[PDB]
Amino acid sequence: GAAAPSESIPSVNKAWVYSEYGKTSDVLKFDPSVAVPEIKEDQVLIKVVAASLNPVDFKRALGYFKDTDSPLPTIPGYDVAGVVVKVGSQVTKFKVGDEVYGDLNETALVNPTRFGSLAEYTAADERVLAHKPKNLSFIEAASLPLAIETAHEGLERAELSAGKSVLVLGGAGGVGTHIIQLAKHVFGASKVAATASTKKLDLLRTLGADLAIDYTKENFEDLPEKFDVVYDAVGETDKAVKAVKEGGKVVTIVGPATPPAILFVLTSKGSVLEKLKPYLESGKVKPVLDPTSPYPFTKVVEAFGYLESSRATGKVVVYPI
Ligand SMILES: NC(=O)C1=CN([C@@H]2O[C@H](COP(=O)(O)OP(=O)(O)OC[C@H]3O[C@@H](n4cnc5c(N)ncnc54)[C@H](OP(=O)(O)O)[C@@H]3O)[C@@H](O)[C@H]2O)C=CC1
Ligand SMILES: CC1=C(O)C(=O)[C@@H](C)O1
Repeated sequence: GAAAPSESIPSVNKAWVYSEYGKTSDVLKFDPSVAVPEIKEDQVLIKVVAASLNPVDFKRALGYFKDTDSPLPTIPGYDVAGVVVKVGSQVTKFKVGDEVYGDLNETALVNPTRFGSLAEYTAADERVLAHKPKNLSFIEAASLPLAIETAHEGLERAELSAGKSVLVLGGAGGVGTHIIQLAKHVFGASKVAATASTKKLDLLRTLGADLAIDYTKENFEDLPEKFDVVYDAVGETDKAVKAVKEGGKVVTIVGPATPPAILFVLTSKGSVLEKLKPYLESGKVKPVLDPTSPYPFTKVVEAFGYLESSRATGKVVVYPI
């Protein structure tokens, strides 16, 4: 991992950019010559191979977090997988040539970077990155960080531990697919129940749900069964609180949270990915890609349009970048 030659790293590159808040179909444009970010001393520069989309990307571009956002214009994309090309002077965990992945923004809603992952190169804090598992493709790795870390953090906040039951609202999306897998295979849940629509129930069962509930045919909150943990990934805490055992815990990632449910926003940490590495290498926890993935870098508007439909099954990934 000797430094790259300095003239080998470009100062401009191709990226997707918006200059004003709005719908992605209106405001997201391709720019052939956007500055490559300069790295801070605790950052690395990554040659991007693949990036995932997350709902936060479009919600941020609508302006919903403007009061604590970074200045426009913005190059979107939180999730990245790629190869290190430059390391800052305080970096110790990575060298040039390492294959890495992570969610760029430590605090999703507070000062996310101006220079996201929908670009040929991006700058990332050492602390948000992990080494890419050798058995995962760059597409598979890029799909993981924001979603898997949100799933993990929510289950820790709900104090899930061996033998307990959990109900997942929204089992078939980017986050929910990892809630199911982590609950069963990492947290040792005795019973995992999850909601989705009719055609998605077999997927939930394949990922580790013992009980797949069709929300289009029945109301989970009216079941007599109550759970030690309820993890809402849809935004229906009013109902979620009716499905929890006395003394159990309800967490949500879509507010506002009706007490006793709590809302949190994840903290992005490479250490969480490193903790999960053995499950990813063994295949006990798998990436889940939407069948439309990958989208070429020319088709980022379309990729957002599909994510914005609320129907994605697992992750929407952009490759090759
Ligand atoms: N607070 C935080 O830290 C975070 C918050 N979020 C938020 O969490 C939410 C989920 O994110 P993510 O998983 O990436 O989103 P996705 O867009 O990937 O979720 C799509 C899935 O949602 C399912 N879904 C939609 N409505 C329902 C419903 N009523 N019941 C059950 N399933 C439903 C769909 O299944 P079907 O077609 O069967 O309806 C589809 O498979 C988003 O609002 C996002 O902004 C995400 C990450 C972190
Ligand atoms: C990551 C993230 C989202 O997707 C949200 O909507 C806010 C609550 O934070």
